[PDB]
Amino acid sequence: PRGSHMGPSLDFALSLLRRNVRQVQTDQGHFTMLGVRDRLAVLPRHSQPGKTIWIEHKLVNVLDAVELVDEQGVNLELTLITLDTNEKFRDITKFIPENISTASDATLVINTEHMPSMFVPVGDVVQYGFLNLSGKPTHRTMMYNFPTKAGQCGGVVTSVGKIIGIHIGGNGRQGFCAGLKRSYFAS
Repeated sequence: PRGSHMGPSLDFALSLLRRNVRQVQTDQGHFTMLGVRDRLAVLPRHSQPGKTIWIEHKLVNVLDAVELVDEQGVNLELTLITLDTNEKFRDITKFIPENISTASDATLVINTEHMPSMFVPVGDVVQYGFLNLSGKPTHRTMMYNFPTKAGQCGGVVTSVGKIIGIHIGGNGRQGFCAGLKRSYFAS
């Protein structure tokens, strides 16, 4: 979908890439990191950041690490890091939806040393989970068509101006991401 209707979405993604999406490496391997605001960034949990991670080849100290849980105490599989540099990240929290959102023409932004500035269109992003009695989804990962093979863990799922989730895995036919909501970063 290189077509005109994709204009604004692609723009937002290109922008987000530049200002906020960074290449990273931990003892665990190469990951795609998203900076949220100030010294805040998110990684996939299974990247298990140490006291020091590599950011675009500059080595940086990690002052605070905190795995995240939704309001129900479930594990979201996202680690939220606090970095030791003067540089501040453009705050993009304003593009994270009020509450977890599906999408119709989403694209996945991947940015690791081994796979730089890669945009992958993933089409429909869906919610796949259970229903707490009466309704409303508890236990929730988003998922989309993604026939590849584990990695690149870290991706950013974007639609039209919305930061929608963080890619945290796949199964060779589908990919799953931790749905994001503004609340998770209120501090």
